[PDB]
Amino acid sequence: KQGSKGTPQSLGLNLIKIQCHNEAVYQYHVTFSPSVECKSMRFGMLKDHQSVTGNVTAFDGSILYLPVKLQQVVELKSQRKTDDAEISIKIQLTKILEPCSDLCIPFYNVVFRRVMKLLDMKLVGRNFYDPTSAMVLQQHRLQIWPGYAASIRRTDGGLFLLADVSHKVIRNDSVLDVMHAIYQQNKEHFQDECSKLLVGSIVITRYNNRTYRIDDVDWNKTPKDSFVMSDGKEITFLEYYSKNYGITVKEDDQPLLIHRPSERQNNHGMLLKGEILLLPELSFMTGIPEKMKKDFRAMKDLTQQINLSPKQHHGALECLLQRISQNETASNELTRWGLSLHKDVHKIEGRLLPMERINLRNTSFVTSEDLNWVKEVTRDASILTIPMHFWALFYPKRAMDQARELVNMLEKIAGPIGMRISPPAWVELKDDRIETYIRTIQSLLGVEGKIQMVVCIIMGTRDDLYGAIKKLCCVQSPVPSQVINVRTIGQPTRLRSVAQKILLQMNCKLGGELWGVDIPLKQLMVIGMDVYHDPSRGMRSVVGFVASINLTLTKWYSRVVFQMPHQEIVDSLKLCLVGSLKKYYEVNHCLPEKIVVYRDGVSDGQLKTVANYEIPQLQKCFEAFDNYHPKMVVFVVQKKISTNLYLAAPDHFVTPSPGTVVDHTITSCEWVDFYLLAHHVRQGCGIPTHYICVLNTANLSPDHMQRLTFKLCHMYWNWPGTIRVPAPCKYAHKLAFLSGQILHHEPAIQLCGNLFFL
RNA sequence: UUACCAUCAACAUGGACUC
RNA sequence: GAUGGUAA
Ligand SMILES: [Mg+2]
Ligand SMILES: [Mg+2]
Repeated sequence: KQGSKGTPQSLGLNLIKIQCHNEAVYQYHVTFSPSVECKSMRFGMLKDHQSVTGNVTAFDGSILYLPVKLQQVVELKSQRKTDDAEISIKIQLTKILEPCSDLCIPFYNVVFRRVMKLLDMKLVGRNFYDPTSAMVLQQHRLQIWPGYAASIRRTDGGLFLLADVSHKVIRNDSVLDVMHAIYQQNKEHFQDECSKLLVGSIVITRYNNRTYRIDDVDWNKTPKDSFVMSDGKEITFLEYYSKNYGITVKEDDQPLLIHRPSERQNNHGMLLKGEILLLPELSFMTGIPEKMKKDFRAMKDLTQQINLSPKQHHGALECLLQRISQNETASNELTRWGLSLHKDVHKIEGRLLPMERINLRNTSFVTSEDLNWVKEVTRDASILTIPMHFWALFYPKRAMDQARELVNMLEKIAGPIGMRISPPAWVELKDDRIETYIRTIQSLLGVEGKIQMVVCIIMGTRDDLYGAIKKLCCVQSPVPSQVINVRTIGQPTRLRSVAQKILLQMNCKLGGELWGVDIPLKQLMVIGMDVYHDPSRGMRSVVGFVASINLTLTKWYSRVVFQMPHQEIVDSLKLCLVGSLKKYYEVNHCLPEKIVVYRDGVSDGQLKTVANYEIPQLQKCFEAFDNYHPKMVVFVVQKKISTNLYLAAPDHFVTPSPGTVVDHTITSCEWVDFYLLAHHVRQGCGIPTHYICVLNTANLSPDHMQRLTFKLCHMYWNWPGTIRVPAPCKYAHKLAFLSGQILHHEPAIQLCGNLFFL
């Protein structure tokens, strides 16, 4: 998986190397003579006989881990506390793991959680926060405190502790006080305000530091009401709180906040009843206040808090390590199992891939250090330009003059790019209702029949009109369309740049080709998949598919597939692949020898399925092409990763440069894979992208796959410069977003020959 | 909707005795 | 989906 083709570079990570002292992780199968109910009794039974095992036992009910080898067979006797039964317990050795074996990993995490809790850091969700850090803002009685997202991973270099910084925001005023203020300002209605602010928001109880999301609020129950506890007694809420925590609810006329189930609860709602009725007096809302959210000045300071340069990130990690080292009990807790952290974050060596060359018609230039070429694209002719001679400009009356300059500005910049433009057909609208827009566009589209593009200027910021326009111009009446918001063309001194960007976007939509990059693999075909998940819900997830259909990767064939269940995804993707190969044969008169797939939108949990089931199913489709066996290469791209790279400058840890590749000591232990940071980072730490090769029948050397990925990162035409993921994946993401969000339908097959989805 | 990037929030994968 | 940053 490791290759070298570029200058070495010294990086550091947010990984602290863990060191194991013994090789003694012995697994034992523990069996009890009678069927023993409840794991607590079993754990106590094992506890009383600790003289045999010791006191470093990690026990979960069936498998017992020890750092010391017992006898081959161990038999012990004990007595039950309830039935006074004679329990003969057996301990038998199962296997001798190495200290880092991917199976003794999920209790090192338990030990670490115990350590962090021993540092007096509260557990909220899955993070460790420090209430003894009260940097207040006192604008809405707010409090921010910092914590860490920490875990113990293992990679092909060994064991590591992955640590990241985070911050939690909590109000000082209780829920009761804020609803009292709400009702204080108004009096007629306290439904809308209190219900909207509370329902859907997440609160925290400080007597146990536990978070609950509040499904509803009822003005119908009081502490005098009661609930059945442990099926033993119907006790009042006041008495239950007093007994468990000894706190008094002062004023009893309040609502109760209902969090009815936690619906999932692992497999399902075995504890279906749920029905949590939290008090409002002892709850505190969590989040950034919306009134604060709208206010810019308040948001500025909090943004300064959240955003950290790599130096501050490294300093926070150093502080955590020093805190762990100082507390002797935490160190003893870690070293009971033989583990011992290092004194600084692990320092690694990556390399910087060579810079690519970008080609335009009659010219070529080597990409600069910062990987951005915005000026050259707008200053020289593109590979292929489509002249517009018949296009319409729809504009409302109030924007009339504001439209004119745009057209004028589009007549001064089309020269350098080599694109030829004629004056449009101006269309002034009687009114701004969406019905008028759709009628006028439909009328010209139906009558003229020669329009090559429709440019619509929207006056007010409303999305329904945009959706209607796109539904008309991409589903019902296929013709490429551009939508311009009047604010963007409202100010001079930015009209030239936006005009150039818009013109390049229209040229791409018409079937143009801006720039290209050298490709060393002959007869290559490149594919990109991506998925879209509805934030609203409705649970229809759309998968977009984009495949190159020429030898320079300047033409694309685009398809989209709609399906909620997983039955039809694979065969619809097979249909898409067959259509793509047929189009490739038609254009080139030969089928591709090598096919590279860049799959995205796959979480870790399904990474095992996609490798084992879906890819052979797709490969089965080549059997309808008369003995045609290509050489496939399939990747899996993960954007959301929690690993940070800091380039080690002579003095402090700085942001790493673009084009950094890492394949050492941090990658997955079973796949071939590598981390690649390609885009130019300006705000924060450099988060790379993880590429996992789940199939390689072409026997491509690692250098070649990395080079091909970096080259494909240069071919996204909506942004001059390198992007995070390969261009086909971003194209698929945009296509899926447009089809699932705006159109609620699949675009007409007439438009799938160009990049209409820009 | 001229774009990209960032925190947040949805989302999806799941993951994990007390009112 | 909000707020902020950046751009011939
Ligand atoms: Mg993507
Ligand atoms: Mg667009």
